[PDB]
Amino acid sequence: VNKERTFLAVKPDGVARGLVGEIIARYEKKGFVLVGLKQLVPTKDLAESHYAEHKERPFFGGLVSFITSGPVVAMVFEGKGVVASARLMIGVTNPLASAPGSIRGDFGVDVGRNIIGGSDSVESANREIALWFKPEELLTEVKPNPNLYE
Amino acid sequence: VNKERTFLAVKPDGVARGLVGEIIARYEKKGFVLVGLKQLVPTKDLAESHYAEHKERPFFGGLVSFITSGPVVAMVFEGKGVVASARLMIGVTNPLASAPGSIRGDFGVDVGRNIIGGSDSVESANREIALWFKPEELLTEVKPNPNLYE
Amino acid sequence: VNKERTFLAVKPDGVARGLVGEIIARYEKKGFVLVGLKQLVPTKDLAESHYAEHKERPFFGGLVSFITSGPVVAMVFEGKGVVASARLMIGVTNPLASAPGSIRGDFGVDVGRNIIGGSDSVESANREIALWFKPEELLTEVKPNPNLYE
Amino acid sequence: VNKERTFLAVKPDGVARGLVGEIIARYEKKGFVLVGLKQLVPTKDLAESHYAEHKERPFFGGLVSFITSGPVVAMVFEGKGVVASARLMIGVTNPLASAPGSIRGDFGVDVGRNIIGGSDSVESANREIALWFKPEELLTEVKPNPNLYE
Amino acid sequence: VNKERTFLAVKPDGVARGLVGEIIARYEKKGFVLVGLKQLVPTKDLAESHYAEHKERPFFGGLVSFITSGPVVAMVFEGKGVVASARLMIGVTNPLASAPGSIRGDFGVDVGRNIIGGSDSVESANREIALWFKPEELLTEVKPNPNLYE
Amino acid sequence: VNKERTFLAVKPDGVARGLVGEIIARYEKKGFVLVGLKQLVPTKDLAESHYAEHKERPFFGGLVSFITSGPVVAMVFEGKGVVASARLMIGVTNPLASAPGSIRGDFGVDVGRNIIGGSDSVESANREIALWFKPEELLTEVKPNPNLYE
Ligand SMILES: Nc1ncnc2c1ncn2[C@@H]1O[C@H](COP(=O)(O)OP(=O)(O)O)[C@@H](O)[C@H]1O
Ligand SMILES: Nc1ncnc2c1ncn2[C@@H]1O[C@H](COP(=O)(O)OP(=O)(O)O)[C@@H](O)[C@H]1O
Ligand SMILES: Nc1ncnc2c1ncn2[C@@H]1O[C@H](COP(=O)(O)OP(=O)(O)O)[C@@H](O)[C@H]1O
Ligand SMILES: Nc1ncnc2c1ncn2[C@@H]1O[C@H](COP(=O)(O)OP(=O)(O)O)[C@@H](O)[C@H]1O
Ligand SMILES: Nc1ncnc2c1ncn2[C@@H]1O[C@H](COP(=O)(O)OP(=O)(O)O)[C@@H](O)[C@H]1O
Ligand SMILES: Nc1ncnc2c1ncn2[C@@H]1O[C@H](COP(=O)(O)OP(=O)(O)O)[C@@H](O)[C@H]1O
Ligand SMILES: [Mg+2]
Ligand SMILES: [Mg+2]
Ligand SMILES: [Mg+2]
Ligand SMILES: [Mg+2]
Ligand SMILES: [Mg+2]
Ligand SMILES: [Mg+2]
Repeated sequence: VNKERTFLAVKPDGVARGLVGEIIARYEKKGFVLVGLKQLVPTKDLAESHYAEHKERPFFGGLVSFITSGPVVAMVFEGKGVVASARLMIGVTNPLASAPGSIRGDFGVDVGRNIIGGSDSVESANREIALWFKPEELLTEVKPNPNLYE
Repeated sequence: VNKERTFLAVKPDGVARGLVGEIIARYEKKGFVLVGLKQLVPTKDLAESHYAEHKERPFFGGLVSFITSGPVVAMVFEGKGVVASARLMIGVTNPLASAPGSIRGDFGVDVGRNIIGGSDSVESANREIALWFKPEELLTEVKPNPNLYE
Repeated sequence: VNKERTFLAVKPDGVARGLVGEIIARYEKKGFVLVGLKQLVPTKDLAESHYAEHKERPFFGGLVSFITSGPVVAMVFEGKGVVASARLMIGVTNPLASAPGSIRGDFGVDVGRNIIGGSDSVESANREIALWFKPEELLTEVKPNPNLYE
Repeated sequence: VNKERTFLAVKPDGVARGLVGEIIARYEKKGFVLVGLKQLVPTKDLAESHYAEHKERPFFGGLVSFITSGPVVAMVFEGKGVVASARLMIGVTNPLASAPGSIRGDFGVDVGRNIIGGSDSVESANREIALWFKPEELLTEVKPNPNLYE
Repeated sequence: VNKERTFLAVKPDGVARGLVGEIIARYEKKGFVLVGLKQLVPTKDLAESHYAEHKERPFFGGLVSFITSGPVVAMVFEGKGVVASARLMIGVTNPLASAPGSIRGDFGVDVGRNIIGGSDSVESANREIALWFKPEELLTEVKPNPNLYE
Repeated sequence: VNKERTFLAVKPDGVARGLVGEIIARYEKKGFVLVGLKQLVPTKDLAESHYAEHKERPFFGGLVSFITSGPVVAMVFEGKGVVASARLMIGVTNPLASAPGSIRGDFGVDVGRNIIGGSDSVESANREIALWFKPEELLTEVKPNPNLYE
């Protein structure tokens, strides 16, 4: 359905490099609707929860400390296949390997400084959206441009 | 040669979503010469003729209603490899699968609302071009930036 | 109601400089709806009546000849104060004196090559509109983004 | 000082027209730092408080009901003379009168649908920032690009 | 005539803030022909010579340190009314007072960090051009888009 | 460390088509720092050694003559994987086969007029860099946005 949501986050580097506007603008242009938005400096528990799957990985520590090293603008976009689409718009883990046209392909160079993060699955999305947003911070009844869906 | 032409059309949704100029500019920048251009509200006939290959397809009815539910800015661009290039610049049938950087990859989400249509071959182009444009509506004197061709 | 319409034309230089999509995009972004659009090579007769008010001025001859030199994409945008707004967005007759942000202020240098033309009054909008477009080439059913008007 | 803040808000129309990204991007580009950000549907009391100065004005009722008619993304930018600068970037109350280059000059047409709102004074800014944001939702220790200030 | 030249310089902050291409593109679009271009870290002399008119001014010392604290991409654009046009496109000394659409109006906040510098007169231009460029670093064969001049 | 450098050149067609700022902006946006930059009219000798590897190929003659036809803005960008990344951002030798989002995929059509040139390896980067730039024309002190690298 056209009510599928995803969690996206302009990481501390993207925020610091002033990419928030550019990133939100790209998602709005593709037609996805913003249903949650806020700037915050992630807490250590939020970062370790958000990235729980890499808790065993070696970069985990440097990932968590970085994600909490500055303000992040967490957001949730809604729309048909948004989880997979948003990812496509993001690129690949390594911005060098990311194709021009994609967010990381256009703005990134380092894997640890890859501007933005997004859910990799609908299941990861629903969980992460609940980690970073309270139900009341999320739009309930949505209305995208009627020229977006059949 | 560089006299090749393709037919392109900003669908009612692309027009309504304010993407007409966005689309024309992308072809102008690539170096294709706009040889014909007009805004029309397609008739059922033109649309059914245009999409005659999908006439037995389940989506035909909804498409023919869509394409004729409002304005369409039909255009013809000329240049070397234009038909295949234009398509590459458009993306894929499903906008969601279309890569960032391509028109549908940047602006679409629904297959029925895929912003733009273009010829899939020189044979298709020649028939669609003659389908939407009268000879007098297409330039004879075409000359692109001299820095475009060797 | 705000169904006011203005006539605009990307002159041969603007068309040749590949700024058609750019100009159209600026008016689409503003909120104006395209109710007419076409590319033609203006006839000395249309050019002459178009600029009938300058028929006595010394630049007339070179002007009529310029506008008729090549393709022009004529268009009519409808909207609340579109005549005066479109002009503001154009700049001044002298591209150099046109402020940055305006079409001529961003893309022009010479007065004879000022990229775009537009009606200076509703009186002239209606006159020039009726000059370049047949009623059947213009939209009856005009519907802009509902977030544009109160 | 370079720690001056202002309250800005992409109104329901700007949000609905997908201008959030574009607006935030303009402020980030001028060099102002984001110190507060969130999407919410203003409450009636928030709107009437925010616009308390027009409570006696005739448009007040339609202004309040509109501002609360949809989600708004309230934000606070910090920087040297940001209150006056942000306004300059906004334009004038009437988007038609707003110069090209400014937010309303580029995107608006109606006074009731003027895309964005911002503080008109440092004193109005500090109050409004407190109406829409809790101290904990605002960045305390700020760090803009060091190439921004002397 | 259209052989006039002005000297422009993306200051260390503009360079560091990643605005070099942004600036060059704006002059290319306006129709000015880049006649010389290089990236250099200005010497105290070049800078003190360059800003000799402010040598007794309180801000001279801090300016001469700034302008020489990193790379500067000095350039010379040629074209009709270029010196006055370039300045118009730049804005005013104080970026905060510079209107949206102009370079400083869009990207600056501090007077000491005003992104770009340009000649204020043909006499100033001719001296600054000869100050930063050797004759062999400037084109002799200049030819702009033929759609630029009558 | 990520001080890898590549040589890039907006060819005579790219320069003539006014795409210098656009190209530079795309690399500045990515995070690469310009450690060298100049506009010159390549000499047959430099052009010939530059393309020494194609000295036997049949297109050589017209190539050497083209690159030397007019101004070229040579540049060297430094950064993590800049050689391979810059290439990815360029597209493929054939502009038409170059994907949208890439420089050639967005602006080119002919193989002889492919807007931009760039090193295909660190070996060639270092060779071509030493070919077009004197050590004193290149930066020693390179400092990119600290949010770029870990
Ligand atoms: N070895 C690495 N070095 C540093 N950080 C890494 C590495 N691999 C993963 N990361 C970071 O952790 C984030 C989470 O990892 P992962 O979920 O695999 O990436 P993503 O979902 O963004 O593609 C990555 O986006 C990247 O910033
Ligand atoms: N399964 C479908 N459901 C809905 N509309 C579709 C479907 N497949 C194609 N379309 C519509 O019909 C138009 C014509 O179909 P087709 O020629 O297959 O697409 P294209 O050539 O644009 O990739 C489409 O681009 C789209 O608007
Ligand atoms: N003295 C001039 N020299 C050449 N062309 C001129 C001159 N003044 C006006 N023009 C041209 O004639 C067009 C029509 O005249 P006018 O209505 O005064 O211009 P506009 O309405 O576009 O400002 C101008 O936009 C410009 O191309
Ligand atoms: N008469 C009007 N009609 C409708 N709404 C109005 C009118 N004048 C003011 N407004 C709205 O109320 C907002 C608040 O008014 P005001 O504070 O004067 O404007 P601003 O501060 O945005 O310039 C205006 O931006 C505009 O949206
Ligand atoms: N009061 C000031 N304080 C700091 N720097 C200033 C001051 N006024 C001018 N500048 C700096 O010195 C440069 C040269 O001054 P000036 O020629 O007056 O400016 P411009 O011609 O760029 O408007 C400035 O643009 C700016 O970097
Ligand atoms: N067969 C061809 N015809 C004309 N020019 C060619 C051809 N193949 C390569 N070129 C030109 O020579 C340049 C140098 O050759 P090559 O190194 O293969 O290209 P690149 O590295 O840019 O992909 C090309 O970018 C293109 O302008
Ligand atoms: Mg992940
Ligand atoms: Mg088809
Ligand atoms: Mg007139
Ligand atoms: Mg107010
Ligand atoms: Mg000065
Ligand atoms: Mg090569």
